[PDB]
Amino acid sequence: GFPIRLVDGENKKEGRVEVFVNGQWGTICDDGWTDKHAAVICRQLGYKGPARARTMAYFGEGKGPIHMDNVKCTGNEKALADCVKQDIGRHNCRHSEDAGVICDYLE
Repeated sequence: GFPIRLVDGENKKEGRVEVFVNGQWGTICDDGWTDKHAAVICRQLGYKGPARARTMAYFGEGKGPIHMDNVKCTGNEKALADCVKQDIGRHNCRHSEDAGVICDYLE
């Protein structure tokens, strides 16, 4: 699987998604990023409750590589690694489109 962390949230249950790939921490593009993706990230982090996506660098932009461009998740996966990659685009993503989550979303 992939190491994952949430950064720049108000608490440890939310923030911009960073993933560790090819020796570096980097971000995930929000193209196609929905609540199903958020469920999977939050599940991998050990949270069990409802999750919600946050798009367009909601918590702030990341820096360094954008590791993944178009992740396809059913929403049921236990880990980001089990989602499937897609060649749906020429990959023009910028850090202004960095994806995020809120885990155990309340109200």
